[PDB]
Amino acid sequence: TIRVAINGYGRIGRNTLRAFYENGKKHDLEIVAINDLGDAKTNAHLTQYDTAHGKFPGEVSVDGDYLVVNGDRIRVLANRNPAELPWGELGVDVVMECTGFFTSKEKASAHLKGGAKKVIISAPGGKDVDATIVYGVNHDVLKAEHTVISNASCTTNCLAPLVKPLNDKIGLETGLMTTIHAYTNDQVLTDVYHEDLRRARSATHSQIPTKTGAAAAVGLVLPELNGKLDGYAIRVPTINVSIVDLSFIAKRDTTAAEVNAIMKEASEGALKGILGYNEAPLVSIDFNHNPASSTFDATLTKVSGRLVKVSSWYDNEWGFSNRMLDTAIALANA
Amino acid sequence: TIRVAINGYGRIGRNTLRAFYENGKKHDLEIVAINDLGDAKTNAHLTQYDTAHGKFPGEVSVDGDYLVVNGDRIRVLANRNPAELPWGELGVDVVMECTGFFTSKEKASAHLKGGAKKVIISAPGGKDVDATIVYGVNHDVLKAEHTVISNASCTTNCLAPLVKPLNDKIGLETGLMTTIHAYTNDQVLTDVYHEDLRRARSATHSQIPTKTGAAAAVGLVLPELNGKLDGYAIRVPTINVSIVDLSFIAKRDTTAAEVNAIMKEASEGALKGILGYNEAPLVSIDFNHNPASSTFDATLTKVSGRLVKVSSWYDNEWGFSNRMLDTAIALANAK
Amino acid sequence: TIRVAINGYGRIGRNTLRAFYENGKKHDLEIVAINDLGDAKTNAHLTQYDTAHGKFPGEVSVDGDYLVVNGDRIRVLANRNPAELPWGELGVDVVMECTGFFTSKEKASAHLKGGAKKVIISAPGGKDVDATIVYGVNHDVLKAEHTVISNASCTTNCLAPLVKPLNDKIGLETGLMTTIHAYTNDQVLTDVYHEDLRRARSATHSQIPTKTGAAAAVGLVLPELNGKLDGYAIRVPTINVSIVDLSFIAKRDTTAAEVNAIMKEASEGALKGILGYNEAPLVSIDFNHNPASSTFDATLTKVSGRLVKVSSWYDNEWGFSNRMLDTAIALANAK
Amino acid sequence: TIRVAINGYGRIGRNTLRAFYENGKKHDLEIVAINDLGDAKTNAHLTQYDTAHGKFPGEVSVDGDYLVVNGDRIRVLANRNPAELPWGELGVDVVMECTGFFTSKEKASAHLKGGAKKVIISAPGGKDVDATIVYGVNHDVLKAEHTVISNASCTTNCLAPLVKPLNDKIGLETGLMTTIHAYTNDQVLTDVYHEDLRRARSATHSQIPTKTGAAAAVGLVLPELNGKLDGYAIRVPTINVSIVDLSFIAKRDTTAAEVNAIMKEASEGALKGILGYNEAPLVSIDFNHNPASSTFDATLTKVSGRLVKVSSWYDNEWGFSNRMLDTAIALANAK
Ligand SMILES: NC(=O)c1ccc[n+]([C@@H]2O[C@H](COP(=O)([O-])OP(=O)(O)OC[C@H]3O[C@@H](n4cnc5c(N)ncnc54)[C@H](O)[C@@H]3O)[C@@H](O)[C@H]2O)c1
Ligand SMILES: NC(=O)c1ccc[n+]([C@@H]2O[C@H](COP(=O)([O-])OP(=O)(O)OC[C@H]3O[C@@H](n4cnc5c(N)ncnc54)[C@H](O)[C@@H]3O)[C@@H](O)[C@H]2O)c1
Ligand SMILES: NC(=O)c1ccc[n+]([C@@H]2O[C@H](COP(=O)([O-])OP(=O)(O)OC[C@H]3O[C@@H](n4cnc5c(N)ncnc54)[C@H](O)[C@@H]3O)[C@@H](O)[C@H]2O)c1
Repeated sequence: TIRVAINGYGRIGRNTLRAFYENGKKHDLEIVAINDLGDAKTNAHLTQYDTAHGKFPGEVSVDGDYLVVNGDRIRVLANRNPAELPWGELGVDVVMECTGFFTSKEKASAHLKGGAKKVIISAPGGKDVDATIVYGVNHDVLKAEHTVISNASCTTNCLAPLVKPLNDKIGLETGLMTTIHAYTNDQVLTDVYHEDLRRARSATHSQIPTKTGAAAAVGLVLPELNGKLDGYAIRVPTINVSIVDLSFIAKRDTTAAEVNAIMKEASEGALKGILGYNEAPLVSIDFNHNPASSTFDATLTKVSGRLVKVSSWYDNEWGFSNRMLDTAIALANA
Repeated sequence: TIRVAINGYGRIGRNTLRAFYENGKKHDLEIVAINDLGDAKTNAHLTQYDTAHGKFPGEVSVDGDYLVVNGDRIRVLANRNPAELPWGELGVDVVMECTGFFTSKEKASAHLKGGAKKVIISAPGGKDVDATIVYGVNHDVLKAEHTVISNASCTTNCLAPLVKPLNDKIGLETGLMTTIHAYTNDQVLTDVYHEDLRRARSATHSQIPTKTGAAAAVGLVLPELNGKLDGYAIRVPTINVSIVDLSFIAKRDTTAAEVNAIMKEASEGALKGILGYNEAPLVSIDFNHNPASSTFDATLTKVSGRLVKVSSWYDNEWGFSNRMLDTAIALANAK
Repeated sequence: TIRVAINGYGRIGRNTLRAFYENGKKHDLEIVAINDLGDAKTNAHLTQYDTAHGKFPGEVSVDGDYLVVNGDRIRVLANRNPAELPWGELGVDVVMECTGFFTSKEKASAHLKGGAKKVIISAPGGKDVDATIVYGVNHDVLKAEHTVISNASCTTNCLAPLVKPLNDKIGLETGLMTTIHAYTNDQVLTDVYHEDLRRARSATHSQIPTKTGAAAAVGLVLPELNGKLDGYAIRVPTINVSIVDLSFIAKRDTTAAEVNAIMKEASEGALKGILGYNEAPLVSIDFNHNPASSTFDATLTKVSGRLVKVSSWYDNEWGFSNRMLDTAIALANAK
Repeated sequence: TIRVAINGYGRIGRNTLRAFYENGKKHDLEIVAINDLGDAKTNAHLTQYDTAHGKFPGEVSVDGDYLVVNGDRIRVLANRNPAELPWGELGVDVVMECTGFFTSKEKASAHLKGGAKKVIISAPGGKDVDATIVYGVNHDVLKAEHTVISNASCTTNCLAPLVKPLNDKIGLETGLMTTIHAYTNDQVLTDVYHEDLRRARSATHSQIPTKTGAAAAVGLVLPELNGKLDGYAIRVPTINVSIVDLSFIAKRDTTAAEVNAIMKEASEGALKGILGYNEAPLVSIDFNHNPASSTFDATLTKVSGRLVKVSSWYDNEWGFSNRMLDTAIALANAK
């Protein structure tokens, strides 16, 4: 049994906890601490009530310094410097770093200085990171000597399972991705200063093109694809749920019907759970609270000669959060 | 001066009228008639005030059975049937069908019976019309013989100019399109009956995949790309402005900087005014009320081997409405 | 046991069905028919998936001209003239009229012509209807003879339970209401023709003021407040859930604590189930899928001298829909 | 001619700068400097483009240590300590203090030490400020000796002109306001930590109640109303524009007709420019970019006995920014 701490009890921080309980505690861990900026009442409140995901099924409360979820008691800290955190005393095996501010191995290591054994960055890591994992694809690579890994991005986790079966059973020369993405909290309501002049613009009124390493990053979860994929994102005005739209050059001739079939039985077999399959006439909100990393949408496949276009829907919060649990385990028992 | 009317006075209707006045009436034209069925107080108010395009910078009022727009008297009508409108009494050279309900050719020639010498449809027409035109790309294929033509879709109007100089100087084996598109009035506010099951879902809260013929219909304006382009739309929660995202296989080797150069040149050349060129870090709302049919975005270009991704922004209402005016001219003045 | 048909299977129609199944079919009725504009395939799809309320918890399938929900077979019709429609064949006890087009005894009686024995309008009716009902407050006025009734509006069902206990224990001279109301399907996505000049404007970008009879109507269900209340609505950019903001002159001195204590007592007693009570720091979306007709928000209470301001949240779809079932059971079993 | 510096170039700063230029530089001042910690290029871009207010109708560019707007060159500084700023070297008569973190006379006086003669806070001030001003209402109170003043808040600037005529000519016992307010950048996109638990909730999907001291603050500028008004805000999903909804007990009997005449008279004389008057059937976005502090809406007035409800629209950004210019002038010229 593994002992976990969450640093950053925000969209990904909390939804990892919510997914831990909504699953039924199958994952052989315990969440023992939780770090954010606010008091325990604040965290208790945001755990019980959510816009995107509704009210939390079970029972939540506070006990002075402790958040209590379905009987389990969880300490609530509010120290912004992770170096001075009591991870040693709590005897934490894995700190989930979900604040967005410590994404390099340099910065994330504060948790090792604090006294935690390992750390999972809820995001793409710095070049210096021990590893970058997309669970269900390359989680094998993990060794006990890995102390500071990355869990990739929500996009990367969606793209990897879409492309692997099509590269294996058809072959891809080159591919270009557009992901159309729900807005996130790094964006703004009405135009204000931001490091990126596009993310400086109102997220609720525009399509905002934005950079993302997701396509290239797949390159180094499936090394055989290294340097063969690029892409970018368009943020649109929705609260949650994204889609990946991949165009690629097939090595040989193919058809829509066949592309779909490869993806179908990929979802029914070796990628089951991770990769979903859809033929129904659904829209983005129908995948809200779907725990798949990637739900491929057969209804949108289009093939024109050697050029193939495929799409997959992903709950960028819920999909990614369920994988944070999976990858926490894998990392602890390497 | 070409004497012009409009039938259907909806978003396309009103914005075509507004387009004309906002330009400075620099089109050799005069809008002499408007044939919605809702009353005149209501249409004046919707001309004056608009959420997406803001307040009309001009004077709007009603004098009985008439509309006054910066001094000019627009005859309001109310006939359901196009065969018996007065048109030819008032010398109507070109009519504009913007309700849609009457899209095909035999229904459309009813305006000719009513007196009109020509007719422009503000939508894709049935496979049986004198032309489908994308102004600045193929409008030169017009003649005096032609009567009931099509001005295409907003999306086809954005795709054609995007693709031409790329096919012409690089060559395009095949392409697939996704247009990320603002919601429109056929959609719904909260899930309720619709003949399409995706469009029956709240427009304000989802990305909604929808079918569009606009990629195939590039064939009809650029014959050399018959069968080479396909695609669809994803409807998103914006009130206006849309982007065409195009992936295509190039016949030869290339770069992003070259694709960009070719497009800049084409924006300063034949398609000047119709096709724009952006290098600035802008978002969709920046292209709201931009009269271009297509503004290519050099910042978004990606080339990976022989696969090329280019994208162009379009105000799905405004650009198209400014082309309708361009088209109505070129229609009349062909032989 | 009473046999019910839903006419108009939209926001209130489907959610009345959904409500009926999510409450474990405790109501002594069976839903035997749905009438709308599409086929069973469309009605089943919209029953199964929803933006505002998420995925239906049970099982929905299709079998020919029958929609099947949790094993119950429900016949799907698509005729937009109630006169026709086989209510006699199906032996319907109560039609729930939820299309928005038959909101008077005269108009809604077309269902009687079609074979049904009694009708509930899902909205304010004319003065001509036999009763206007807010369940929890005046349903005891229902009589065996009454054939066509009105269930009032969402707003009236929220306001009556708010105002009643305060007028009984404190006293109310006059009162004025504003309801900040989610948009509904009678509004538009981008500016376009409508009988109402403000509702002709995008629901997604504006606060839009509109009329409501709810204040006066609280007189009809609580005669002691005849002519004392007035008010209106402001439609805002949200997909569901609304609030009533009532201001009134108290007839004696009171405090915020007393006002809250009174309402807490009423929610716990005679109006239990119809009226909830909140003192948590919540926002509109937290009341989504709350079946109460009115959830008093004690945290928002304001008294200054004799002027009192109180607020109650309501799920305009879910509250009203649960009440439609309750009122059906009261209507048929009356006497 | 007054030399004005802007400390803190967020939305308030930028919008104030734009209103100056968009009004044709009619105000007898010049903007000679801006102090902000962001980099110039970003601040230039955000001056040129805005979602809520659209594209600045002039030219904006950067040239070294200078922001350039319609030919005028504006020195850009980036120092967090205003004691060390060159205001005295620059001859700055009035700093507009727009940062948030200098709302006390004690703190603001750092600008005095830096060389500025006067400071106007774009926000309610601490107890120690020389005055609080709603332009058109109490700017007469400004005196030579005042060096650090408040311009109050956007809501107070809406409410004071609304209630002043009514109190003068009818009389107000007490009053309670709800202000239905656009969201601001102090809120969140999707639920996340905030010091207030309601603002921790998505602004884009809910009605969100929040405290404001803006009703009680009307006592600062209309001492006759001191202690008589209170209220709160409901934040709704719109990017800009808000409405003040005031309920009050009148001291004598009046009519809706009398209330409106009183406001029209006020708008055409004493408060001309600051208070507008609408009888048109308009919605919130039609007031976007309206520079009035308060536009009273005659169509919304209700009276029932001695209870009056009156509503006024305000662009909670543009109104306030225009008034900052007005007040800056009066402050520098005081006595
Ligand atoms: N939201 C998504 O779709 C998504 C998906 C995959 C990965 N991610 C990644 O996860 C990370 C966080 O994303 P998010 O959406 O949860 O952001 P968020 O803003 O919603 O949550 C971040 C939380 O961390 C807290 N925090 C900030 N500084 C802190 C500090 N110094 N110490 C402790 N806590 C601090 C904040 O108060 C907040 O509660 C980012 O790196 C992001 O790229 C996001
Ligand atoms: N809006 C766009 O982005 C755009 C772009 C390209 C093509 N189009 C096409 O243009 C057409 C119109 O679209 P819109 O957005 O303007 O529609 P709209 O719903 O916003 O406006 C249509 C108007 O026509 C009126 N109308 C309906 N039936 C009528 C009838 N029987 N007789 C007279 N008037 C009638 C309505 O009252 C309304 O005022 C559509 O068919 C669409 O496919 C629209
Ligand atoms: N939405 C609310 O919050 C709310 C609350 C209380 C009461 N109501 C009232 O209930 C009624 C329904 O409102 P709604 O929100 O469900 O509207 P809606 O548009 O969602 O529903 C109308 C339904 O009726 C169908 N329809 C239209 N014409 C028909 C015909 N003649 N025959 C059969 N079906 C037809 C439509 O396809 C649709 O499914 C209205 O009178 C409304 O005022 C609405």
